[PDB]
Amino acid sequence: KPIWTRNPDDITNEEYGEFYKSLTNDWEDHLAVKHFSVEGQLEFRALLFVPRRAPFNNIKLYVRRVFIMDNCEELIPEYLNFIRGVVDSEDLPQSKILKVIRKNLVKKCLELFTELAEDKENYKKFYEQFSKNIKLGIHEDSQNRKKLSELLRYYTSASGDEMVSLKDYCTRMKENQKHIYYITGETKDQVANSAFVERLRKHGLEVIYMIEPIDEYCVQQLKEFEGKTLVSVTKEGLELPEDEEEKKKQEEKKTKFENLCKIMKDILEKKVEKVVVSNRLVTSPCCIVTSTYGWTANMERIMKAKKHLEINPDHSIIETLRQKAEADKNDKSVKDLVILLYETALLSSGFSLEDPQTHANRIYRMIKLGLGID
Amino acid sequence: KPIWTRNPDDITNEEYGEFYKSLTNDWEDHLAVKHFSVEGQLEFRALLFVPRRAPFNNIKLYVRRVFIMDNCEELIPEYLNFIRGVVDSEDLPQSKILKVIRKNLVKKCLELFTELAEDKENYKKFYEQFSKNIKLGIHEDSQNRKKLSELLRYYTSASGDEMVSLKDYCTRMKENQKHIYYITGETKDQVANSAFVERLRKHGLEVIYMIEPIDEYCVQQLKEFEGKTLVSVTKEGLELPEDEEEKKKQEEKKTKFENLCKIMKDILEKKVEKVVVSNRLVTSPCCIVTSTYGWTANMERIMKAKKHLEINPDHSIIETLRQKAEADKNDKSVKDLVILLYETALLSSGFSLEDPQTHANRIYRMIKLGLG
Amino acid sequence: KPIWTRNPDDITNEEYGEFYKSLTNDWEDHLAVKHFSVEGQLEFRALLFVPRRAPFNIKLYVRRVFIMDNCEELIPEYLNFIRGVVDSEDLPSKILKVIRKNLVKKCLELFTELAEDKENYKKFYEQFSKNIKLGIHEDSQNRKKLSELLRYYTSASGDEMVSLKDYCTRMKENQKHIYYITGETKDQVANSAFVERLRKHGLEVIYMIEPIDEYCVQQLKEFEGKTLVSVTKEGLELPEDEEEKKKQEEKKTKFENLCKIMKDILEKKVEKVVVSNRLVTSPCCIVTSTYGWTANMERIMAKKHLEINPDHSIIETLRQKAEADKNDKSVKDLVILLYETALLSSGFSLEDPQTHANRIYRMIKLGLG
Amino acid sequence: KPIWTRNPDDITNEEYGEFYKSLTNDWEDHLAVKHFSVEGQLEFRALLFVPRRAPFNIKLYVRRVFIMDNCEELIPEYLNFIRGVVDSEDLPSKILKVIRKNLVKKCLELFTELAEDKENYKKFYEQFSKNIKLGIHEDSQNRKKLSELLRYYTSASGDEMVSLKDYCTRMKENQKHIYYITGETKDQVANSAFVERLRKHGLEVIYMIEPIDEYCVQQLKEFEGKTLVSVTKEGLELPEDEEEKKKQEEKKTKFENLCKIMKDILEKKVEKVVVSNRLVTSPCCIVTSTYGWTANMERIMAKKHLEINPDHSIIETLRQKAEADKNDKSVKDLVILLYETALLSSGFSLEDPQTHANRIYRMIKLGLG
Amino acid sequence: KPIWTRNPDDITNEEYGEFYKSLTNDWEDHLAVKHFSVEGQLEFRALLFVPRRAPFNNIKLYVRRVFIMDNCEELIPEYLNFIRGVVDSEDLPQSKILKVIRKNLVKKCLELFTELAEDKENYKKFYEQFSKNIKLGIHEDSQNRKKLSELLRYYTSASGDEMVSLKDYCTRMKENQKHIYYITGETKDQVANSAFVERLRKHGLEVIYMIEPIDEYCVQQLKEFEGKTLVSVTKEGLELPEDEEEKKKQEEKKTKFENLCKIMKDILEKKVEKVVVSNRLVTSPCCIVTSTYGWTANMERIMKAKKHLEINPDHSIIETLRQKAEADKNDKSVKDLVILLYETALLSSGFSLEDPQTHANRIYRMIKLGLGID
Repeated sequence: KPIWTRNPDDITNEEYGEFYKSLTNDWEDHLAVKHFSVEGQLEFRALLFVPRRAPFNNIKLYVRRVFIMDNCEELIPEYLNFIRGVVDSEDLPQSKILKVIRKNLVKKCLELFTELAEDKENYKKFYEQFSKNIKLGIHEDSQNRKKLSELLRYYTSASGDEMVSLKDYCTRMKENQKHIYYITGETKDQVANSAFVERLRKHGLEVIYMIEPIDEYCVQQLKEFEGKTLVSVTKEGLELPEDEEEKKKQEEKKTKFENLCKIMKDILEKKVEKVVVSNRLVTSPCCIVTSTYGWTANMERIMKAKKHLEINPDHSIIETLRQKAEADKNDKSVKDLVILLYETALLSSGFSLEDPQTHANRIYRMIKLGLGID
Repeated sequence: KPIWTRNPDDITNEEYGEFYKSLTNDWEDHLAVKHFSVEGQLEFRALLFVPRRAPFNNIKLYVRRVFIMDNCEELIPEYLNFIRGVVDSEDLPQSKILKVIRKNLVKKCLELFTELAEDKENYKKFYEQFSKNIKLGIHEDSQNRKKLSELLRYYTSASGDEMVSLKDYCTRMKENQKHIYYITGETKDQVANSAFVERLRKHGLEVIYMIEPIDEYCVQQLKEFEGKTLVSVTKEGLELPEDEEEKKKQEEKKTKFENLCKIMKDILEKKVEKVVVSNRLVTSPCCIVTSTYGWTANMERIMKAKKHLEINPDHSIIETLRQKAEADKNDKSVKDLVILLYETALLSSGFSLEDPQTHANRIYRMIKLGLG
Repeated sequence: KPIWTRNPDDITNEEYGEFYKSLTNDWEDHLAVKHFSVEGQLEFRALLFVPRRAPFNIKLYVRRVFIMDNCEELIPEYLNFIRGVVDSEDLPSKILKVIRKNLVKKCLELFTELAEDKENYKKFYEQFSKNIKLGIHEDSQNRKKLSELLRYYTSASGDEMVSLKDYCTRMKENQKHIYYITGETKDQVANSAFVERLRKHGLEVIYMIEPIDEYCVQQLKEFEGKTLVSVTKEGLELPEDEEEKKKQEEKKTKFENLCKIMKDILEKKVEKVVVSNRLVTSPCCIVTSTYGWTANMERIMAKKHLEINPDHSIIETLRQKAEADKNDKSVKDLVILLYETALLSSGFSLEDPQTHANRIYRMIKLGLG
Repeated sequence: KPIWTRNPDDITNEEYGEFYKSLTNDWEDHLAVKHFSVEGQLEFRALLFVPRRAPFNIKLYVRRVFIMDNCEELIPEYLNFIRGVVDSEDLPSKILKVIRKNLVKKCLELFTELAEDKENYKKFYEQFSKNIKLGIHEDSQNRKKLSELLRYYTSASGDEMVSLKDYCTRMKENQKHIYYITGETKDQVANSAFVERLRKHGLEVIYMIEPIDEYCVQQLKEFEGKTLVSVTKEGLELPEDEEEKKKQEEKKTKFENLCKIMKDILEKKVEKVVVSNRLVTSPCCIVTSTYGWTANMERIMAKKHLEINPDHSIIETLRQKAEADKNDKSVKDLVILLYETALLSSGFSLEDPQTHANRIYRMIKLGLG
Repeated sequence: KPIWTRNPDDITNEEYGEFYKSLTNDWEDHLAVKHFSVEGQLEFRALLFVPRRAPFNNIKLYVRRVFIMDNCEELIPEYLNFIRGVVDSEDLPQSKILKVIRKNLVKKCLELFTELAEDKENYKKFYEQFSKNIKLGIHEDSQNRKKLSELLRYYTSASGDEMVSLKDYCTRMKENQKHIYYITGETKDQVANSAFVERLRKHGLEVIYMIEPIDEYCVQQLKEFEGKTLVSVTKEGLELPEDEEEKKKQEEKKTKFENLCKIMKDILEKKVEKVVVSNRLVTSPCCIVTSTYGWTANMERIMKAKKHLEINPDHSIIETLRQKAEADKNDKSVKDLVILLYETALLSSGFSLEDPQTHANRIYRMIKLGLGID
């Protein structure tokens, strides 16, 4: 009799929808249904629904077609709490059999979501509602992390205005390419045009643009996809596919600017840990990166710390400032220029001036020069 | 028999303290105590305590020595909800009886606070903990707003590392000074060294440093004190005491840069409503102020805006800029300059930029100029 | 797609009702519906229903997503019979009050349209007048709009209940005050001694005969200028001639001797006695000060003034009969008899109803031997 | 080591109190303490305290481990002023009742010892008599032990309140019933018409002058055999001579004519009138049936019988004065006057207190002209 | 000022005890105190107490010496909920920093418990109150399972009436001994005298006697100690240190009784999965064991299934019944004897007869023979 005891092949979409509206006092029908039964260990039937709109535990529990409760937070994990429906156990009596029901429900929900994905138009419709939940699942459900990660969709430097899957990112990977590059910030345009992605983008190396704050917490646990390790492009020591000749070309620029690097680190005092030669810049003269362990600019923005300033070996500014500096180490104008570079990189790398008026003053002095005063 | 029924001369702080710790399960004793009896139309008895530490309403109510309840909506308003103690009514056979109690408690609490504000040592302990509540009450409680305002203490451009009262501010007001000037920002240093206070500081017109967030909510309601209106130093049209001579000197500068203001506004088009000759700057070449009607940069940052660019007529950058722009109002370089100045002033005024990359690129183009 | 976001002029009463019943689990449909929207400030839509029967809340939506029902501060407590939904566009403490003020605005709007159609205002008012009155008591900003919904029986009005607007159309040129009385029965108050001279003068009196009425008029102080006055309390202003103003003077001194001598021999029982201008056929009545509790106030659980009738035979006799030779158990027997009888007639309880009953037994014992 | 497992004879009142105060957050110590143990069936210990002031529960331990305080069924609701601890040895629905019955046994034991010491029973009884009475009402198994704790004012007892045991020592040989009255004041009930003949006969009457009393006596039906009877209700048994039994017959027929003719002209107001054996000096009173609500029952919010006094002058006159020629506005005026006066004297309210007050105004108007 | 902010070296035991009684309205003082502070990541001080008696979350939370709450079930795991005390954070503002506080509290509680253990008289006093909690911890706190397992104490066939640690069990292990043997049942005597332990005990191989029901749930997750894997002696395929000669002696008894094993399995029909030759019996003629995965006799007793009947190669009864049976396979008296053996093993191995009267009848027939009737 009750709808969850009928054979799925029999029940129609109108029928389900009606049951759903009736179960949830929702004004519209479900977005997706998953309706199944498990055998042997425990016997149970389940009818699960995905709402059209994300809510701002509530599976109804039955035994032998008799209502028990629905406070049962043990049936599904926090992150799938948007799921709604009934579980009809063919008899439960410790109390942990509930774990076995939970695992099945997650199995099937993940199965449902995969199927939604294979419908490539209108996975949009689920994903724009529930990707926060996916991502939250990746953080805290280590057992299903891999499956959950196949459901993610992102903007990438290759994707234009489409969100693409990690699987697709992988099939486009280059040859010596060993790593999945990502960036986290507030906007697609803000990251696309960032100093950190200039060189990857010039060489056709694809960057995932993670542009929602949950992403910060998500990448914390998403270490890898298809055995390729995910690397942040705003952290120290960006590693990128090396040629037998670039690795030599690098160490050659490294010891070239080793000197200027040492004088720069000297005056920048305790504002920066290291001053290294960059491997991620083309047009931008320098940038600020943060240590492998630590807080990013995006994270300090959410907080409402170990910096490295990377210089660009091939930028005229840096290049000439290597002349000036090795000519006169303690020179008062190199000093204020070094800070001004630093201060500029700070801003354009997502950070926030310790004192913005001293920075203002620094600009003022410079433009006073510009206009030919002093 | 119970302590609150005893006569306040016969009770010692050691005894009051012991009661308080019993009452509230604290590990330390109270900071202050008010034990009073209202006699007359409705007689009742109250023993009130201020804690030494602000907690993360909570008054026990008794009728004729018999406990009734403690979760009592509107025995005191929310802003005084830190007070703890008991009220023992001598007669009771939701109502309007509670209004009488509520007014009495609120009088005596404000009484206690004024008293505490002698003994300067101890007011520091109280205010350090409960400044927020005093302010929260100025916003909500109009019947008491003036008493609440005399309890306020602030860091000012005159005061050093001590915080002073509004009364004291007033004792130092100049001649022809009609306004109390305040700035609101994140830190004392930030505000004390903001472009907005340069000239007030030079003339020795005191400025109040408002550096807590509640202050933004608070001055929304503290309109004036002791007949003198409070004015923000970051909003348009800063009025100053100005001698007959100086006014004539300010008017010359207005028309001398009447032209530069015009061309600057044209270039800055959509980003600025008005550019004006400043009266508030000395060392800085310009700053950004917000329309009187609109809302600030301190406020924009607390969410977790009509602008004026004021320009310093006595500044080398500005006096040089006049010359260059009047020589060619279309010089792409004058333009690049103006936008630089605008961006830098925007940063200096607590605003965040539209696109910190383009601003950075500007800087770079420049620092590549003065180098080859 | 949901009903509250559909255009109100498309939606029919069977649909509203289907929705109402479905929202509330009522078996009968709603009694009134108000479906409006708001713009500018804060855009939102509301669908509010008035149930047919008094009880003893509101579903809040943001962008068509359910948030909560409980929401303690959406309508004020006196309008909590109202069921419905509010759907907000832009809502991400201080702004709920913006919603609360609009919802109340449109409820009162609804109630005013409801009042226009008499052949059915009855159905509303019988059920929720208590709420209106509780409204006047607790809500100051709308006290005025709320009192125009009040309906009362009056001296002028027989079996119907009329409005204060209505009362006012019937006021007389000189009349500055709206006169009311509080009691337990329509009959009881209409035949009371207080109304007599007012009625004789053609000045309408409102019969307030719910207990709630006693609590409501604490705060309802005026209407269209005019101030309200109980007829059971000391000091009653009454439009007076230059002629009658001269004549009310006569009595307050002719009977002043009696007024000094009557309270003299009634102390502990009643405190001060004056000439009464509210009396025609009755010889005395107790009025109840201004601070002091009234006979109907005290009932739902002190300060009595005896007012005697100048032009009454009983009073005129008992004047000169007392004035010369101020004693004998008989002059005392009647003065006590006037107090007690006046005290029951004004709706009070004698401490001992034997001291009164035995007195009737003395009066009846020598009515025949 | 904890106090409730220590031997009661070691532990001092300062310790009990220190414990009590610490248990309850009272500022003053306990008023009574009962510390007992139980064996056999189910071993357990209890420490129970009686607070000095009435409120407006019990910590349960098993093997010295805390379980819960709330425990809804440890003492019955009427004994919920009692604070304390119960510590059980063997407790691993049906057995809590075994504890509940023992705790009540020892509470009543405590209250009985409390009553032995008069120079302090006052302190208990003033505070918790309401609870005792609520006990009689709800707890049948202990109704008897509970009524021996009841203390009342009586006709016989002046300014003191006595027990029913005490009442019984003063009963007369022939007396089968315990007579009580319910009213609002001691004075009010002692001077009431109902008590007159009982008092004259030397039969003690209990003055029950709390409202709660009205509710309590619903279920308190007897004591030491003797049954209780209200003096404000129809049919009052009274020890009678062979002589007086013959004489009460005279009146019930002499006045039967009047009894037929009096109810004839009082219908809607009162239903049936008989000769009264509760009256001496008063001429009439209303009694209130057996089903029907009484004047004091109706007060905390119908079926009245007029009982007239045979040996009264007013009644004897009004007999033959009516019998021959049964009319004139005067015979009616007095019969109505007897009803109303009898109705206020019995503690009722007239529908309109003007119909009565005007009648006094007719009687007084020709008491002098 | 407050006791948890004072230096432990300063506060006395009387002082702590008093604070404790006052914090818990407990009539007696604490059994143990642990009082510490953590630095850097978050700063906080904590004062934790162990009660004398097991209760039938309640750490009080403070920030900058200001009370916050105590419902905070995130501060310690279910199984340590008997712990009572205060946590004073030097400022907490997501909300998951709580995890970092939790880990510290568990670290320290486990540290406390270890110290209690090193006091070898009067660890009794903690352990008899809280071993259920230890064991519950082993089930569900996989990260600390190893440390938690060092706290366990058991009766063993070697220990007499002392409870001993797994570490001690290990230092007594034999030479080819690779495994920690245990048995679960209701009583020390019931397990000591069980058929399953006869041979281990004859050879000096030590058996842990697990005699509380939580043990059943505990061994479910306690796979190993010091790299030695725990094996149940009531399960199929007891493996025991093999000599170059016993392994041969076994396979020799195996094929000897291979025949009788097949006829026995034949009549015992679907009551038993296998009938094998035993390797755990000396005096007892046979016994019932249950499959590696499955339910034990003890577990079916808690439920208010795959059996193997092992025969004893050296028991006269079995030995002669191998003669009788290979002489007459389908003989009616061998049949009823085979069941009677089975039925007896069922009872003495913790199980419960499907039909006890048919068993009774079986005995009756036998004793009717005994008395010489039939």
